[PDB]
Amino acid sequence: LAGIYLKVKGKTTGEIKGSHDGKIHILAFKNDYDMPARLQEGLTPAAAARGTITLTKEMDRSSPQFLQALGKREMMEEFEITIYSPTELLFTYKFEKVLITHMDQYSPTGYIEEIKFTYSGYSLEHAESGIAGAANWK
Amino acid sequence: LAGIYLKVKGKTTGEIKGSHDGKIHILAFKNDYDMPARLQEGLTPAAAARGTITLTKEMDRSSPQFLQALGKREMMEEFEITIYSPTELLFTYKFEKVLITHMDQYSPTGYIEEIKFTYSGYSLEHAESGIAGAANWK
Amino acid sequence: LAGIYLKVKGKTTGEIKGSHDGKIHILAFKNDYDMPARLQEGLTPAAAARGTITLTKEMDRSSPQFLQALGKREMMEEFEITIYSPTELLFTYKFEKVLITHMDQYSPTGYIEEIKFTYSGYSLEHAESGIAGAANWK
Amino acid sequence: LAGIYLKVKGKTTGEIKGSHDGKIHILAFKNDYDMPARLQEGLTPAAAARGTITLTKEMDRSSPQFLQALGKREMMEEFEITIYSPTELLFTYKFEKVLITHMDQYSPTGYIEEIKFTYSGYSLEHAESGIAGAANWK
Amino acid sequence: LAGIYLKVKGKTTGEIKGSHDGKIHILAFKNDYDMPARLQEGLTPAAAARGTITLTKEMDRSSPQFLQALGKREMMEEFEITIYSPTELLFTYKFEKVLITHMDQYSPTGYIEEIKFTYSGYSLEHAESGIAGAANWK
Amino acid sequence: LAGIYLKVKGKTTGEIKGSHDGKIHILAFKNDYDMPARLQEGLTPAAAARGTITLTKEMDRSSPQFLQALGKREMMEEFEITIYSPTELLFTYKFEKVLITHMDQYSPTGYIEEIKFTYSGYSLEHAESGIAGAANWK
Repeated sequence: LAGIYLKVKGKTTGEIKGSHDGKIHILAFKNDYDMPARLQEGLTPAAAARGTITLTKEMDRSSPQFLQALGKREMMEEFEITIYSPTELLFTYKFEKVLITHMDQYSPTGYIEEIKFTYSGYSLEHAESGIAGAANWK
Repeated sequence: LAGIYLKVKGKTTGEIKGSHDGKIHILAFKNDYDMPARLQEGLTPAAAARGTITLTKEMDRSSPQFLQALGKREMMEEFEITIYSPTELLFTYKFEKVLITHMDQYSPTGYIEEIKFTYSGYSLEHAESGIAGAANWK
Repeated sequence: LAGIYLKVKGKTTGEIKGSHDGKIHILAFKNDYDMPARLQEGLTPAAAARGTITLTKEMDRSSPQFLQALGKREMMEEFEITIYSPTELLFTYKFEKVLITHMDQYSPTGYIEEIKFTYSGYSLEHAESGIAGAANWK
Repeated sequence: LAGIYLKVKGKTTGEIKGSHDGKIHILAFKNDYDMPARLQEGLTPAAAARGTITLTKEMDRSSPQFLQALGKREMMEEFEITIYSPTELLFTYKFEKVLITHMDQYSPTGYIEEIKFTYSGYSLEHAESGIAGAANWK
Repeated sequence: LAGIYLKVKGKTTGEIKGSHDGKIHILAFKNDYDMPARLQEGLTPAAAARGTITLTKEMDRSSPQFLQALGKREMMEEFEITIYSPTELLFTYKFEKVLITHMDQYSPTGYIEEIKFTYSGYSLEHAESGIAGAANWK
Repeated sequence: LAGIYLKVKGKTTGEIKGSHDGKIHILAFKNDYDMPARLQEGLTPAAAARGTITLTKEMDRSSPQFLQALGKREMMEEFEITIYSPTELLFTYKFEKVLITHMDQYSPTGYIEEIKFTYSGYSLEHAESGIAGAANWK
């Protein structure tokens, strides 16, 4: 089925699922990555950069798991986003050193949450072509 | 009946009710929880974090009670939110060390108030599944 | 008649009226009260808090009186808001140490003003039930 | 005729008129007056306060006169706003120590300008009733 | 023909034209002029003030010329805006010591640019009446 | 075909293409260039200035390549934007010392990304006329 799916396992919680077997349906995503134009003398690109990905999802059985990880600073052991479109896989993201840094959960005004994850290493792969990019990986 | 309900008791005021017996009908909620990506050396997660929950409700007989607690820094002894949806219980939140930190009460432009509560320990439980998360609890 | 009414007397000006006899019809109100989560060591709640109430009203014969009080830092000797709804009294607010801190008066774009009052002590009373709250009073 | 009119004379320019004889038709006004809740020890109310009135008007023959006064810091010798409504005079404002502090002139997106005036002394008078207020006057 | 026209010559580039012969059709303008209420002791009005005029225009053959002047800090030798309305000349602006300080060029979302010019001396003249104002001129 | 096209090669990645042969179709662009009015004593125009161009595009096979370059601070060896309109070439931009400084990639709320590039030298050329501008080039 078409759309955005997350495959995630916490370092202490283990596999986090919703109700693409084992994957959580994501309603929307925004990957935001910032690099200053001027690199501080002697500073690594990675330390200068800020990568965050915000996932919007229906509140579900994973919602307690994410909420706990946030407060306990639990790292995600596995974090992979796969995007399907008309049928076929389009994009695969993978992220390393993933920490949850913000959650908002809210009612209608169904129940929705926005979860923001900060990461270090990343990978994006265009499936049809096989072109991939990665930085700060392993 | 479907929707968001609060069960609350003040440490000095005692049980706070409106007109789900003993529970206050809440129109909307937003649970906002922030964790810095970089943890200050020697700082607890809890001290780095900020958890707030904002409740929107019709002004009612509890409105004076909340307004007083706010000005007197009265802690909530009990603070539990239960969310029902089509029929059935979906989610239970519990919060510890609950202090009211902001209120806005206002006319049409019926009478509505937004109440913001800061907390320390929290719990969220997905009812159907029993999956729960908690941090900084007791 | 239904709506929001103010009963106000200045310490030097005396009773301030418009054209609920002696009360000023208010179009809208917003009571905003802020309490920091962390209380500075040795600081009173009252000094940490900020209470303001903003009243929206048609410009009228009281408009010069409020405008003068603002510039002269005249305290309100009496300041009571009463809210009526369908018929019956709903809520009574009373405020102490009331100073006007901001006015905006403006044309259509009838003549309207927004008046912001800062206070110390406050009271809110739910009429039907008699439940009341107050802080920093007398 | 109904609406907002300005009567103004510059200290060096003399009488400033448009095409209520001698008065400039104003499209809109906003009188904004701010008083800090806490008065700095030994500070006059007037020095703590900020009064500004913003007038919106069609660009006209007075537009060069206001634009020049702004750049030359020319004080207004006379500055009176009169407001007429259905027929009859409603309100009279008078301002002292009037300096122009901001102009924006702009095309359709007819030709319009917003002019912001800072003042010290002020007066507002409700015509029908004769109730007046003033502060920091002469 | 009605509207806003610019006559401009760069100090090094010479005359800058588009496709009112020799004048560039401007879609919109905003002249923004700021004067602080308090003049720093010993500071000229001109140094305290900030005058900027923002011109919105279709991208055209002048677009490279303005873009270059911006990066090279080239002063405009001539800068005159004339505004025609129903037929007849309404207003003439002239500006001295004109430097381009910001450009945004952008696609539909035809090709449009917003160009912001900072100036020192200025003049505005109401044509029908001949009333003029100027400050900081020559 | 009409619209905005990018021709780009990374210094390490080589040619970056999508699915105007070899050019990437761009949905929208915004070239933003800022020059302070006051040039710091002894500072070059280039160091005072900030030039950025933001490109909006469908996520595609180039998306991994741009995302990697961003994190690795890879400079673009070639960066040329060409704009076609009704049929014919309108504008050519060229940029030097191009670094990617920000990306946002996001879902519908197809898959879209906004990519912000900072540059030093630039050129813009109006094709029909041949008028060109450039600063800080080679």
